[PDB]
Amino acid sequence: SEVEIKFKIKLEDFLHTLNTFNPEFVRYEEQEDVYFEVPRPKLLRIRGVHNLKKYYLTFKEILDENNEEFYEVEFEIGDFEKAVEVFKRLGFKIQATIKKKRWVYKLNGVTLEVNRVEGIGDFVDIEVISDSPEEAKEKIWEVAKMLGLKEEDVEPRLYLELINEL
Amino acid sequence: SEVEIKFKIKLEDFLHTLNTFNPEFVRYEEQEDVYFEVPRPKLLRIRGVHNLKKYYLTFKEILDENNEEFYEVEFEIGDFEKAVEVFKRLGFKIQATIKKKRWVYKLNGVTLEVNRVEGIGDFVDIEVISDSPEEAKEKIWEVAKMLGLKEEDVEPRLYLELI
Ligand SMILES: [Pt+2]
Repeated sequence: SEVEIKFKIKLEDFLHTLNTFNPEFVRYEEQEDVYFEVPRPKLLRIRGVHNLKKYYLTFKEILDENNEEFYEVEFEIGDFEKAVEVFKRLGFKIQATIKKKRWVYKLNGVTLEVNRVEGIGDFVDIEVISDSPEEAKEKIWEVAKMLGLKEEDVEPRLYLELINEL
Repeated sequence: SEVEIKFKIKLEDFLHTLNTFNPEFVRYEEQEDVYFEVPRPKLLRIRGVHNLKKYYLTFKEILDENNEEFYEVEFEIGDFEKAVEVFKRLGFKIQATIKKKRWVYKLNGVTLEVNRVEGIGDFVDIEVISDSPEEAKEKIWEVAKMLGLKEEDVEPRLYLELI
């Protein structure tokens, strides 16, 4: 039960704003995400993290039209390419491939995921893992307003949707 | 690129017989294999090796008529139950759960997998990873004859079918 809101940013401006509140740095990932076509509201992707030599298989159910609410199951895998192969051979089509750099920062009960996404742009995802969407969204909006972010900065589309449109 | 012949055995007899030839030891595995329904000639399972705390996803494609040649793609996964959950949520159906105890050896350039399969019986798989079915099939039969295994011992049906 992830609650999440995504904001368009200019990474440069935003890293000043962020250093001002100087949050805890968690981790850095150079990610390659391969999405496979599945009926909505499902998502299926294999992620490779080049810099860490880690790989993941992720399944999500999108739980609302906003794309702010997700059920997720994920686990590590030993081999990126073999997983992609298996799914191809199972007759799944590759819907999109997405490259991005991501810095994860933490505050009290909130995660900030600063994303630089090849061919699309820069975004911050403000996330809370909660069993209560309303309270979660309030925390996220408090953080966003603290960082000078507006409703007009909200990106409602999935990166998958943005790459396909782009 | 895998060639594999499966034989019915009695576990202890075969192990005694096998040991007279000084096989190399590899490992012992307590396995649980969950098969999902996929179309022919494919196989898809998630394997849990409880005693080693290792979990795998294994895809296989049967390349011949007698279930003896397979193209296999497999890799480790970090969570057995989550992998089962993902495949269920993608709409795959569990076809069977197979629990077995397995003793792995290498002998004369083949691999032997001695299995006690729960609710089914004991078998040995003799296999070589190679790109030459006819030659690999003869190298297996060489070892198999030597271990006293005959044509009537051969089990051509998959554990999945044998339920
Ligand atoms: Pt021999």
